[PDB]
Amino acid sequence: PRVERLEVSAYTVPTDYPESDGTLQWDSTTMILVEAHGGGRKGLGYTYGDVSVGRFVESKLAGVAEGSDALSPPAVWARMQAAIRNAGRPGVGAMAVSAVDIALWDLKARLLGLPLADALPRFHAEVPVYGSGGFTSYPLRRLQEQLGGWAAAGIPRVKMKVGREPEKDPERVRAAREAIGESVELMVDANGAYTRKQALYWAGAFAREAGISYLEEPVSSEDREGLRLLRDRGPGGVAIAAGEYEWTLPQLHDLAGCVDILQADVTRCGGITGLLRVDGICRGHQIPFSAHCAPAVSAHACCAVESLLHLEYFHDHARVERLLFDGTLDPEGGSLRPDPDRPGLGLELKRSEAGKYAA
Amino acid sequence: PRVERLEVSAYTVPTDYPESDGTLQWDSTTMILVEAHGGGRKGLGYTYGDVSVGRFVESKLAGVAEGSDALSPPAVWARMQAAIRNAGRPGVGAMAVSAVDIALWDLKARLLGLPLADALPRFHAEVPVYGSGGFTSYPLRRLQEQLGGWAAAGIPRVKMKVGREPEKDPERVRAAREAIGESVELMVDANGAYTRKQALYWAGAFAREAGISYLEEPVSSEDREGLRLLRDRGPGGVAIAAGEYEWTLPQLHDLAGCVDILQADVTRCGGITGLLRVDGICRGHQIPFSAHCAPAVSAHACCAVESLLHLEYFHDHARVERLLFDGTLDPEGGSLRPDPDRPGLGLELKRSEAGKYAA
Amino acid sequence: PRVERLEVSAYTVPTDYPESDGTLQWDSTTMILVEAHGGGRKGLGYTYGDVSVGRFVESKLAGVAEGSDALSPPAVWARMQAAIRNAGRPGVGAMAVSAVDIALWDLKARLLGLPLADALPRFHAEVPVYGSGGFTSYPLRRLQEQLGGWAAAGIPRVKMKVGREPEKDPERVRAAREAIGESVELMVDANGAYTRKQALYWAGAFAREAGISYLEEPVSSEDREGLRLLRDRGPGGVAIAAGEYEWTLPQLHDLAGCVDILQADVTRCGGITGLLRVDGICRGHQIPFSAHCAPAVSAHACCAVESLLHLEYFHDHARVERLLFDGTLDPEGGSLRPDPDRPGLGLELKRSEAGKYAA
Amino acid sequence: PRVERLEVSAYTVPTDYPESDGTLQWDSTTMILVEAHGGGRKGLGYTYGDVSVGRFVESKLAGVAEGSDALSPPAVWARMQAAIRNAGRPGVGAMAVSAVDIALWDLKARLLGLPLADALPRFHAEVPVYGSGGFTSYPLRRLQEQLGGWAAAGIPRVKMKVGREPEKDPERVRAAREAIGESVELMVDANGAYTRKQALYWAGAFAREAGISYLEEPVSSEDREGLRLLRDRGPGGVAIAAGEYEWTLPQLHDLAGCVDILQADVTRCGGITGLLRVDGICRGHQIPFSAHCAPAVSAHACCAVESLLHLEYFHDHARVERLLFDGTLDPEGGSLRPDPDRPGLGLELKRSEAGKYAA
Ligand code: NA
Ligand code: NA
Repeated sequence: PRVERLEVSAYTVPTDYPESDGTLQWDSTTMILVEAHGGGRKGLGYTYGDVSVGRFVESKLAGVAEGSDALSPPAVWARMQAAIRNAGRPGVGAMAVSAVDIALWDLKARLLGLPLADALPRFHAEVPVYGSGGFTSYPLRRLQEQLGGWAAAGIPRVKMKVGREPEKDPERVRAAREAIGESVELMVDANGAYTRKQALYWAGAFAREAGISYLEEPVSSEDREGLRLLRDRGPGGVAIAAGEYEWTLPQLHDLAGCVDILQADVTRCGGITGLLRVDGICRGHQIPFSAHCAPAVSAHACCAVESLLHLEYFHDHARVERLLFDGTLDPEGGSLRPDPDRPGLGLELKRSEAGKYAA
Repeated sequence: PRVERLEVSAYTVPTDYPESDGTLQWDSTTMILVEAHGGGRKGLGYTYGDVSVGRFVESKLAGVAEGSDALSPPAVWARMQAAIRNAGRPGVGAMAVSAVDIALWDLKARLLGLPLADALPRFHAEVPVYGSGGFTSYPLRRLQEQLGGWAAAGIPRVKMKVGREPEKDPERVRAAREAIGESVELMVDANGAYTRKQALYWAGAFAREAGISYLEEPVSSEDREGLRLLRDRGPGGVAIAAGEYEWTLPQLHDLAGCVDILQADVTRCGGITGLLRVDGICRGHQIPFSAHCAPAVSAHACCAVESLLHLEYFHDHARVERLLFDGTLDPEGGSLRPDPDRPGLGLELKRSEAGKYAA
Repeated sequence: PRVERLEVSAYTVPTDYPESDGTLQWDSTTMILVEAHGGGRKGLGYTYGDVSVGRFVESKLAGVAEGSDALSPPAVWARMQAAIRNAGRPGVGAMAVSAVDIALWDLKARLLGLPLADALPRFHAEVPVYGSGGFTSYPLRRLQEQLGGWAAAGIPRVKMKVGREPEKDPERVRAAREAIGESVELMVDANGAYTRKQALYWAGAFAREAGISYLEEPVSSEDREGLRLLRDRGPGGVAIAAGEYEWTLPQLHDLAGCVDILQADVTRCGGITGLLRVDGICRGHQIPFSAHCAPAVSAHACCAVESLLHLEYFHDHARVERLLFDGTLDPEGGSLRPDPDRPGLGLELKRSEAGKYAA
Repeated sequence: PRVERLEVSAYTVPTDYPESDGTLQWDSTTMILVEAHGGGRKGLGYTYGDVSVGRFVESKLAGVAEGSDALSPPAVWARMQAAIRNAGRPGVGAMAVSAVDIALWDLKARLLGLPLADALPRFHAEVPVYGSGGFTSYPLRRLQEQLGGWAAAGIPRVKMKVGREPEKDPERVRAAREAIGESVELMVDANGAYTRKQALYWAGAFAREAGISYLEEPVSSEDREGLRLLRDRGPGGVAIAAGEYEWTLPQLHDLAGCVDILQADVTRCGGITGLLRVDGICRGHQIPFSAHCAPAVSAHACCAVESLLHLEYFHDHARVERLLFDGTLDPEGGSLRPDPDRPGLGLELKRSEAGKYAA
C-alpha cells in the first residue's frame, strides 16, 4: 500500500478566556490537520502554529509523501527533511513535517489494524500527566479553580504561568498552593520572561513562598548559557526545564547539557519519528524527559519513551482536541491510557463541528 | 508618515538549466515580494523560499507593520519577532520578517529621498563580489563557460559546487582552474555533502589539485564540532566558511567560534535590521563576513558592514532579479556600486514580466 | 498473550581456520540461544560469548520475562536492567539481556504475524554491508581470496585485521589492495593493538600504502582520550571507529564525542530495545553509525537506524548463523534485505545441526 | 557635501561639591567639544577626559575627517582607527575618535534635517534612565536629598557609590533606602574598590541591608576572572555590571562572558559608530545593555540599541551639559525623549557660559 493523497485543512478556535503568559498574549489557537489516505485506510495528524503551515504541507510535502510506501513513515520523514533544505527546516517547515509524519504513522498503524502505541516500541501501559494552564490573565479565583479542579480529578501535578507581572507573582503562587494543598506538585513556567539574575532570584523565592518543584523556561532559552547557570546555581528540589522550541535533534543534544528535565513538543520536533529519537538523548545524558503540549498525540508517542517523567495536559489543546475530535483520552486519575480497541491514534475529526471553525 | 499597507505577491522562475549541488536538485526559484506603502512612497523587499512565506506575511506580519511609524523599521522588526513566538520564528517565519524588513527600510530610504546605502550607517562606497554558480549538474564545458565568463568580466573570484559525485570533482576543479587562470580565486561549496574525515581529505585534495581558497559548508552547518575540526586542521590559505541557516544571534555567535569566514543571507537572517548586528559578531570575534545570495538587496545592505570580505553574486538570483526588476547593478570589474541617482534599493518591478511568472 | 517459558541452550562451533587479531587468538565461537514461548508462538534471540551467559539468563532473567506481557518487549527490558544491578549489568549480564530482548521482539513480531523489520520504525528497505574477516593468521593468498571473493560478490567494502605483527602489515594491506582494486573500500581493525603514537603512525602509513578509509579500535577499548586524539589528529579520509565493547547508553554517549563513526553490537548493547536508542545519540552528535557483528539480527534492527552507514558482515557469525539457522539473508550485491514474507527474524533453529554443536 | 572643517575646544567645570568614589577623588569635569562644519550645517560632539584629548583630535583626526563625505561617518571612523595605530587607539585616542564620530553623526542628521535618533536605526521612542550620583564624599543628608529628589521626580532607579570606606557603607545604603522607599530600585557602584572575596561579602551584605539589585565594578574590570566569580556566585537578583573602559570590540566580546549586564560609554567606545555594534555583542550573549555617562548624546544613541536596559543620568554630566548647552532633555518620569522638533542632537553651545569655563 502506497500513500495516495494528503488533504490539508486548518481551524482557528477561540480560547475560552483571554490568555497570556510571561512573553505573549493570545485568544485563539490554530490547528493544521493532515489526512493521509492509502491502501483503503486513512491516518490523521496535526500541528499548532500559523495557517501558512497548511500551504507549506501542500507546497513542499504532499509530492514527497504521495506515492510512498505507506508502511514506513520514517523513510518519508527522511526525504521530507532533505526536500525542505532551502524552504526552511525549522519553525513552519518542522511543524508541517511533524503533522504529516503523525498522519503517516496513524496511517501505518491503521493499515496494520493496531493501536499506534502497539505499533511503536512500548515501555508504558499508560503515561502520567500534569494539568497545565494557570495563565497570567486569570484572576486569583479562576487560577485556584482551574488548578484545584485538576487536583480533585486525581491529577497530582499542576503547572501555572509566572513572570508577566513579577510583583503580583508571590500572591498568585501562594493562592495556587493554598487551593491545592501540600500533596500536589506545583510547577511554574516563565516562558522566557526573566533575565538570568532575575530568574535566579525567582527560583529561590517561589521555592520559599509555595514550594515549587519545577521551573520552565526561566530565561529566553536561545540563552543556553543562562539555562546552564540556572541549572548549576538553582535551589535543590526545583527542576530547571526547557526544550519546546527545539526543532532538531542536534539542538536537543545541546540543550540536554543545560537543563534538569528536557522537553520537546511532538508537533514541532518532527512528529513521532523525531520524538522516537529523544529517548537516546535523554538516556545518554541520564536526564528525565517531559512532553510539551498536544496531549492527544503525545499520549501514544510517549508510551515509547523510557525516560518519560510526564506529558503536559495543556489546557488550550486538551480543549481544542476534545472539540474537533472524537476519541481523545480522559486524564482522570493522573495518566492517559491509549485505548487498546481503537487503531492508530483513535481520533476521528468531527466534521460539522470543525467546519464551524475553518480558518 | 506611517505604514499604510503591505502587499505580498510571489513569482516562480525556471532556472536556465537543471541545477544541483551536493545535497539538493532544483529547476526553479520562488521570490516572495513585499510592497510597503506609506507617506506617499512605496518600498519593496523580497526573499527566496516557499510560496507559504507570502501567507505567513499576510497572516502574522501585515497587521504588525500597518499603522507603524514609517521612519523606524527596527521598532517594527522587534514587534514582529515578539509576535511570532508561537507561529515559529526561524525558517519560513524568518524569511517573511526579512522580506518585510527590507521593504520597510526601502520605504524609509525613499521617504528620505536617499539611496538605501545612504540611509544606513555606511562604511563602503562599493562592495566586492564573487560570481557564484558551477552547479554539479553542469557538464564540464558549461561549467568552464560560466566561470570563464565571470573572470573575463573582471570578477576576480568565482565559486562552484562540489561533493555530489566526489569521484568526478578532481577533474571538475581542474577544468575550472583551466578556464580562469592562476590569478582568479577559486572557491568551492559542498552544501554539507561530506562527513568530517571526508571533508578533511577534500580540503587538502582540492588545495593540491586546483589551489582553492575557500571551502563552504563542508559538513552540516548544524555540525559545529565538525566545522571546528576543519577550521583547526584544514590547509593554510583555505578559508572554512558557513552560515546561511542561523536565525538567532547566539547561533551566529556559536558559529563565529567555529569558522574562518561567517556568512549570512539578508533574506533570512532578519533583513537589514538583522544584518546590522553582524558586524558586532564579526568584529567581536575578529573574522571576515561574506553575504550569501540576493545580490540586489545585498549591494546596499553590505555597504553598512565593516567586516565585509565579499558578497555572493548568485547566478539564480542575479538572473531572476534582472528579469523581474529594472535597476539591477552591473558587477563588471568585480564590485557592485549602489546608484547614487536612485533612491532606496533603486529597484522597480517590471509589471509585464511579473505577470508572466506570477505563482 | 504472556511470556510462558524461556528456554536456553548453547552451541560451540569451531572456526573453519585458526583465527587471530591484534590482541586475541581463537578457534571456535560460542552462541547462547534464548527461546521465548508465548501465545502459541515462539521467538528466538541470541548472543555470542561465554556459556555462563546461559546460566545468567536462567538465574536472573527467566523469572522476570516469564508472566510478562508478550506484546511489549521494552517494558521487560527495563525490568531486567533494574533486576540485575547487583548481579552485574555490563558484560555477561548485558549479553544475557540482549539475547532475551531479541527473543522477545521476535516473539512480539510473530504474535502479530509481521516481519520484525515491519514491527520497528523503518528508515531502510535494505541495509548496506561490509565483508569482515582478513584475520592476522591468514597467509596472503587466503587474505586476498576472502576479500576478493566478497568484492566479486558485489560487496564494495571489506575489513581486515591489522596490528598483530606490525612489520608484516604493510605487505598484507598492499596485497589486499592489489586483490580488490581501486573501486573497493578497504577498512582495517587493530582490535586495540597500538599505543597512541603507534596508532597515529599506522593510520598515516596505511593511508599512504593502500588508501585505507577506516581504522577501528586503534588503541585499547578503554582509552577514550587516545581515540579522541586519533580522531583530532588522524589523516583525512580515514574514519576512526570504535564501540563494540559498549554495554550501555551513557557509554555510547561518552564514546560519540571521541570517534568518527560510532559502533555498537546488538548482541551486547541491550538487544533491539537498546539499539533503538543509538540513533538519537548519532544524529545528536552528527556522526554515522556502524553495526558490529551478528549480521542475522542486525539486518532487521538496522533498518530502524537512520544514521546507519553499514553493518558488519562478520565471517565467524555469518558462518555460524548459516550452520545453525534456516532463514539467514544473502549479502550478494552488498546489502541485506529482510524477507517481507517471514514473520519475526525469519530464523529457524536447525535441530540436528544444533545437536552436533551443543556446548 | 564634504566635511569642510573641524574645530576643537575644551571646558573645565568645577563640581558643585567635592566628589569621590571607591578609587578616585575629583572636583572638576573637563569636556572636549568637537564641531564639524559641512554643507551649510554644523555637527557637535564631545567627550569627557583630559585636555590632551583636544590635542590628539587636532594632531591626528582633523586631517582625516576634513575633506570627507559628510553622509558617511562610519567610513571616516574606519580611516581614523587605521591612522592612529602607532599613536594609541585606546584611552585618549578612543575618547578623541568618539567625540569626532559623534560630531560627524550630528552633522549627518542635520544635513538630513532629522533628529539624530531618526537618522539612526531606531528601536526606541524614548529611553529609561537612572539617576546616578551618591558620591562617597557626601554626608548622609546630602546623599538622601539627591537620591530622594530623583525618586520624587518620578525616576524609579538610582545609583550610589560604595567601597571607599566599607565600614560606613551599611549606614549609607540604609540611609539611601529610607530616602527613596521600597518601590525605587537601588543600584551601587564600587568603581573597582574590592578584592574578590570582599566583593562577594558585600554583594550579599548590601542585598540583606537595603535590597540592592545592581552591583557595578565590584573588582577591577580588568579582572575578568573575578567578575565571572561574582556573576557565578553573587546573590540572585543582584546584577553584576561592568564595562566603562573597554575600547576594542573583542574586549566587549570578552567582558560579555563575565557579567550580568554589559556597559559602554558612547564617549569612549568609538562614538555612535562604535555603539551601533554593541547590540550584536549583547544580543549574541543574551545580556542587557546599560549606557554609562554623557546623557545628552546617549538619549539619542541608545534609541538605536535594542538590548538597552537603561542609560546613566550621571550627575556631573547632566549638570555640565545643562550649563554649556541649549537643548537638554528633562528626565522627569524616568525616561529621556529626543525632541522630534529639533534636528541632530538638539544641542547648541551657550557661547557666553562656554567662555567662562574655557580650559
Ligand atoms: Na552554501
Ligand atoms: Na563605574
